[PDB]
Amino acid sequence: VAAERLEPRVEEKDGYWILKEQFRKGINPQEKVKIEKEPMKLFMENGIEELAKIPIEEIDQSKLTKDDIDVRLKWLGLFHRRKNQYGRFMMRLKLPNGVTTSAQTRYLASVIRKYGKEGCADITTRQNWQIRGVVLPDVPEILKGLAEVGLTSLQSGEDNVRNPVGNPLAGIDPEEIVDTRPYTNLLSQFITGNSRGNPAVSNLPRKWNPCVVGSHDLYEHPHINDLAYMPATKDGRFGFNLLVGGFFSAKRCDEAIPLDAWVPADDVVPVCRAILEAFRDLGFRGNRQKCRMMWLIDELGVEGFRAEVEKRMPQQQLERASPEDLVQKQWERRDYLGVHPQKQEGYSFIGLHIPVGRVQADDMDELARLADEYGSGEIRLTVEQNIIIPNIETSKIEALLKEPVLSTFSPDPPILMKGLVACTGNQFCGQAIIETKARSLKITEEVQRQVSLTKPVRMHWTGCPNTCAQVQVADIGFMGCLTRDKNGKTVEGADVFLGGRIGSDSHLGEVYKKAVPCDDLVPLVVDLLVNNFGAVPR
Ligand code: SRM
Ligand code: SF4
Ligand SMILES: [Cl-]
Ligand SMILES: [Cl-]
Ligand SMILES: [K+]
Repeated sequence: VAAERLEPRVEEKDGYWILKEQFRKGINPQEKVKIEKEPMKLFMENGIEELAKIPIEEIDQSKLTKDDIDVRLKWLGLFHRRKNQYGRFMMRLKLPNGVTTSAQTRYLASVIRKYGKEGCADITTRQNWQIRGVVLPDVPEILKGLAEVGLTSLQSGEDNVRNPVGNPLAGIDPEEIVDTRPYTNLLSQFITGNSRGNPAVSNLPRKWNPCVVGSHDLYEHPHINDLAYMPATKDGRFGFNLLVGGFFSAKRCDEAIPLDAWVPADDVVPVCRAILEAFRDLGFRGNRQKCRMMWLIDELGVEGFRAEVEKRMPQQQLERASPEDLVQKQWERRDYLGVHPQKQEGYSFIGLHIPVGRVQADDMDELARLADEYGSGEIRLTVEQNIIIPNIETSKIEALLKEPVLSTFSPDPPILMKGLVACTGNQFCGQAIIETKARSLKITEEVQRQVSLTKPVRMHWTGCPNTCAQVQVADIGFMGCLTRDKNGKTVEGADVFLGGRIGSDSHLGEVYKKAVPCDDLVPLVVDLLVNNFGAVPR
């Protein structure tokens, strides 16, 4: 790699970071959008106030404003559902470590309630909230309301650092390695500039996913993050070994690889900054399918990339990885659904199943009520799109288990439901090839009617090759496609994946059978479970 390849391609200009003139040749259409107008201006210079006043039909008549709503608004966490819910916006938060409060939950509920049939909310595969139904004129007020309850929606989509994932049992688990909340909080604050916006990290070549590990279970999926902090002692000091470049895409899925770097715990933010600066400064900005950070690491080599991180550290020092980390390879992933004792004597947490992560306003209020009456007003989200309510005096559990809402959001659903994960799909998502959420529930119900099992088989449904529901990590994965029935009629189908493993012995699954009509999946899955996962016909 030439010395010329290492010239930073972006520069700071009037508080924002923009591509230098000599590096603008051959860039993708989105890079052109960012040059035409800095997206962060919609928030940091309050451009949203005037934009929100223009009728959507008028907005669509000019490239600048259409790009504002379809692209730049993702820097404010707003996602125009152009194809499938025209004129309405999904809104996505920053929610480090998946931690929410009852007050925040009620606020989100009140927003979606306004929108009636156009409104609902979802827990995401990054343990985050999305709300739906938002109309542009309401955005300024919603931004204020979020701030009032201690939430931000900043930099949650497009070419930004995504939600910092942590241990859902952080601070409450007798078996945790390190409480991940301080670190994920620091990361979120750094990324969003304490909810004011951070332009230093908002002009990346592509999305970028971070996680901090604190569990032997590896609930945080470090193997599929752009940056994963693996807890490790080095020379008697506590810190993190660093894995880099994990990602999924339609074209390519890759697990994270060692940077061969360890940082002390206090350097979590400095090294995040250094890595992001290296990616921002040096990443390819052509074909969007070749813009994820792993492509830069392949181009420079891991050592070449490492040197670029090193030069961006304070005092330009970056220690080599510690030979061992603190994560025990001998470990069975623990079920968190149901009632479990906390490390705080006399307290329990309860994991509740949220069917396919979907909730209505009334449901959110009920969950917020439970958290107040039984817990400490805290609700935690998980990457399987479930919830945990921590800090419940164990003496209250008997009463809790009799609560009517627990028949819907159960602490002990059937085993296949415990492991079921599904993306948005075509109810709202314009990229979706099939409907996912309703279908996956229906199929899973029918399958479980036919077989019993003891192995916690994990089934993931994703609506298109973007694989937001991570089918490559599943025991059985379903990727949306269109296919043909016996008569040659177009029907929704799934490509079926097998081989995904999570935890320390991770592995990426692959397509096993293409183009199965969704209507034919039940018998296929029943047989797979009996033949490969020890299931027994009922
Ligand atoms: C909501 C969520 C799935 C879910 O039901 O939980 C989701 C939903 C969408 N993803 Fe995703 N992704 C979600 C996690 C994922 C993950 C999983 C993860 O982070 O562990 C991946 C695969 C891992 C990865 O990125 O490396 C993922 C891979 C993508 C991709 C393909 C990325 C690529 O490099 O090609 C796209 C398309 C893109 O960005 O170009 C995408 C784009 C989209 C969009 C924004 C597409 C669009 O605007 O319509 C989806 C919004 C649909 C909607 O209305 O909800 N989504 N997306 C997840 C929100 C996470 C969050 O809170 O931030
Ligand atoms: S996997 Fe495809 S269909 Fe599902 S939310 Fe992601 S982009 Fe939409
Ligand atoms: Cl996006
Ligand atoms: Cl769309
Ligand atoms: K769920």
